[PDB]
This record gives sequence, structure tokens and C-alpha cells, in this order.
Amino acid sequence: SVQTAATSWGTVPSIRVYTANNGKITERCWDGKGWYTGAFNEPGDNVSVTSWLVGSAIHIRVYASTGTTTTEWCWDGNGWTKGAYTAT
Amino acid sequence: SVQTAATSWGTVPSIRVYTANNGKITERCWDGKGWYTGAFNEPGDNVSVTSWLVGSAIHIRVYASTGTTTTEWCWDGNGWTKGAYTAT
Amino acid sequence: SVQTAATSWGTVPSIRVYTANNGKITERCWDGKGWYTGAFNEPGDNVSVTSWLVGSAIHIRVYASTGTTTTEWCWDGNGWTKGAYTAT
Ligand SMILES: OC[C@@]1(O)OC[C@@H](O)[C@@H](O)[C@@H]1O
Ligand SMILES: OC[C@@]1(O)OC[C@@H](O)[C@@H](O)[C@@H]1O
Ligand SMILES: OC[C@@]1(O)OC[C@@H](O)[C@@H](O)[C@@H]1O
Ligand SMILES: OC[C@@]1(O)OC[C@@H](O)[C@@H](O)[C@@H]1O
Ligand SMILES: OC[C@@]1(O)OC[C@@H](O)[C@@H](O)[C@@H]1O
Ligand SMILES: OC[C@@]1(O)OC[C@@H](O)[C@@H](O)[C@@H]1O
Ligand code: NA
Ligand code: NA
Ligand code: NA
Repeated sequence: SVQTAATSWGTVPSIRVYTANNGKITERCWDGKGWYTGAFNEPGDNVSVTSWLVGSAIHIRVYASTGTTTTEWCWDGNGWTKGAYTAT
Repeated sequence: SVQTAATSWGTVPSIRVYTANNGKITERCWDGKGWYTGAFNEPGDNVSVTSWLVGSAIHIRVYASTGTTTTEWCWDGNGWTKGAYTAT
Repeated sequence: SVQTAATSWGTVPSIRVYTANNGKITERCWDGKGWYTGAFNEPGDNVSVTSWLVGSAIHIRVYASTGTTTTEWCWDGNGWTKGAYTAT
């Protein structure tokens, strides 16, 4: 089936749910006023996520895997880019 | 194999582990005095979870997927019910 | 594909990413100064993780599944050992 990963922050809360579906990962977002589609859209058959909230900043790391290759995607307030994570 | 998702809260801690096994998701609970089977029992081949603790209340969201359909299940102090989450 | 699970703590942060790959789970670690391979290495086709930081101590629980058997692995400051978790 499709595979999901979820994270949340604050007291509203904000929630992000990532779904790997047919080789593509997309993102659904809740910030207290309805679900919507987020900016994250990257290839992958499997996804995990962690996040940490510091002051006014959310930091999100999404680990997207295809075959044996895992790419880390980073949100630090200014869009998604690949992070330095490698498998070894 | 079976697929799991885990969350925890507080300092005891309380832990919840969800297992998707043969199309069914069940829940195991730890609150500091042994593991036991929780109330959550719903269909699904894949599961993710997030939770947030506010004051005296734990809020849990479990994302259960079968095929391309994902159902959000909500714990907000009074049993599990379906939440408003949709895939798009 | 390979399957991952991730957790993080503090403000640096520390991040741990577990990868189930070809029946083996390994661990990659970030503590603010580069990624490295952690001590965790155990069998499994699926992995989930949760952690909680209390005072100066991180507690990590990794749920490793092969077939219908799930083993809980515990980090409480002194290496990884099997925990009391059972499926029922
Ligand atoms: O619009 C909300 C948003 O900016 O929140 C932070 C990230 O989850 C982004 O992908 C997302 O688009
Ligand atoms: O600021 C981005 C970054 O340094 O954040 C910490 C880790 O996620 C790294 O892999 C990543 O490159
Ligand atoms: O008995 C403990 C319990 O009420 O804790 C909150 C939820 O995890 C429930 O499914 C569970 O049954
Ligand atoms: O109180 C339930 C609810 O509003 O909580 C926030 C989100 O999980 C929603 O999808 C859900 O319907
Ligand atoms: O070296 C860092 C380390 O000790 O951090 C705690 C655990 O994640 C361990 O597996 C890991 O080796
Ligand atoms: O100290 C280890 C332990 O008691 O921690 C809480 C739970 O993870 C238990 O299954 C585990 O045996
Ligand atoms: Na992944
Ligand atoms: Na799911
Ligand atoms: Na598992």
C-alpha cells in the first residue's frame, strides 16, 4: 500500500503527513484551519520524518528512499533542499 | 514483515506502538507498569503516528493506509474516531 | 526499497536515522559535526523508533520486525539491549 510518515509541532498543532505512493512522495499539511497540499514533492518509495521546533523556526528532515539510496530533504524556513546525510 | 510505528510522551514515559500485520493495525501500550493491548484496532497495511501532549491531554493521530486510501484516526481523550484528513 | 525511521532531540539537534536494508538494521548519527555510523546493528526488515530526552539522558526505543516477530531494542545510556516489549 501507500506508506506514510507524520510529525507535529506546537499546540495547535501543525501536522505534516508525507505519503510515498507509486514512487512519489507528497506532503499534506494542517496548521489548524484545514488540510492542504504542501510544497514537498520528491521521488521515493519509502519516507520517514523528524522535526524540531526552536524559537520561531521549525526544522524538518524527510528521509526519502528508492532502492538502496536515501536522500535527506531539509526544511529550515526557506524551501526544501538536499541535506548532507549519506547512508555510510 | 509486519510494520510498526511508535510514539511516546512524558517522562515515565507512556509509549504506544502500532503494528500493521496482515491488513490489521493493533496497539500496544506502556505507561510504566507493563505492556498491554490498547483500544485501537482498525484495518490497514501501513501505519504512522504522531502525538502531542498539552496540559493533561494526549492527542494522538494514527494514519492507517490500505491501497491508496489513508484514514486518520484521532485520540483526544475519548476513544478513537476518524479525522478530517484526506490525501488531497 | 530500504525503509527508514528517524528521531531527534535537543536544539543542535542530535538525529538518529535507522535503515532496514536487506534484513539488517543499521544506524546513522548526527550530533552537529557530521554523520557517522552508530553502534546499533540488529536484524530486521522493518524499523520504527521513538525517543525521549530527560535531563542529561536520551532514551531510545527501536522496534525491529522480521516476519511477525518484533523486538524492542533499548538505549538508556549504556548500549543496546532487548526490552520487555512483546506483541501481545
Ligand atoms: O505551506 C506550508 C509549508 O510551507 O510548511 C512548511 C513545509 O511543510 C512546506 O513544505 C509547506 O509548504
Ligand atoms: O542545515 C542542514 C543540515 O546541516 O542539517 C543537519 C543535518 O540534517 C545535515 O545532514 C544537513 O545538511
Ligand atoms: O488504555 C490506554 C489507552 O486508553 O491510552 C490511550 C490510547 O492509546 C488508547 O487506545 C488506549 O487504550
Ligand atoms: O479534532 C480532530 C481534528 O480536527 O484534529 C486535527 C486534525 O487531525 C484533523 O484532521 C482532525 O479532524
Ligand atoms: O555514538 C553515538 C551513540 O552512542 O549515540 C547513542 C546511540 O544512538 C548509539 O547507538 C550511538 O552509537
Ligand atoms: O528500561 C527498559 C524498559 O523498561 O523501558 C520501558 C519499555 O521500553 C520496556 O519495554 C523496557 O523493558
Ligand atoms: Na526512507
Ligand atoms: Na499509513
Ligand atoms: Na518494526
